[PDB]
Amino acid sequence: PMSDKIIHLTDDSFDTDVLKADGAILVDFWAEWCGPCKMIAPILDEIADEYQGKLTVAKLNIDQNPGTAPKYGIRGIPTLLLFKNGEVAATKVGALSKGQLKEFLDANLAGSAMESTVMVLRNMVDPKDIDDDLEGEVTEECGKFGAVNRVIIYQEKQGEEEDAEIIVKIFVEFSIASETHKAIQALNGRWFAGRKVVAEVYDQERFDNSDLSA
Ligand SMILES: [Mg+2]
Ligand SMILES: [Mg+2]
Repeated sequence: PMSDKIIHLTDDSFDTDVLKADGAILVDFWAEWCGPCKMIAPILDEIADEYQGKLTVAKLNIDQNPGTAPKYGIRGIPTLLLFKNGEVAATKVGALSKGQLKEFLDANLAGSAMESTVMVLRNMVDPKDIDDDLEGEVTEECGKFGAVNRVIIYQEKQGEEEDAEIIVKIFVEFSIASETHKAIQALNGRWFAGRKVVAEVYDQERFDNSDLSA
């Protein structure tokens, strides 16, 4: 309609309006006396209209609602935080052009540029349980979903301390992304020997370059 599309936040409403909201929320920490906050105000109005159905813009006045911004380490204003499903997806400090704002939003609302052929299985086994048959077992089990190119049993130390925990990531590379997708949908969230497995895509370019750190 001819009405205000911005959500006007308070400290009391921040949790339900921002953290529990559906879809992406762009939060602007601002104040009435703030020059650059006024300068981006009409940009945010246009964004709220042009990104309707894809993004909600919200504003928290930090004079009238002083409790929330320090919990996010806000310093200068305006500061923009992009939230999705209760996570902070991106931050941007200070004023910016509409073109810069649209690139900041497009690059962070985008998602992935490609469905990967590589699946990673997390929380599946401990290092003590690894043996020489594990790679072959994963290969035969994941053959139910498609052609398996390669399986990597990767052990990763979780920190610099001597006693740091070691976790296992099992990488399964399929021949084409449609196979990877079937395996992920069928296995993600399933329980295996008392453990809830996470099965998800793993960045293909990283994997192709022997970067198994993600
Ligand atoms: Mg700040
Ligand atoms: Mg700052």
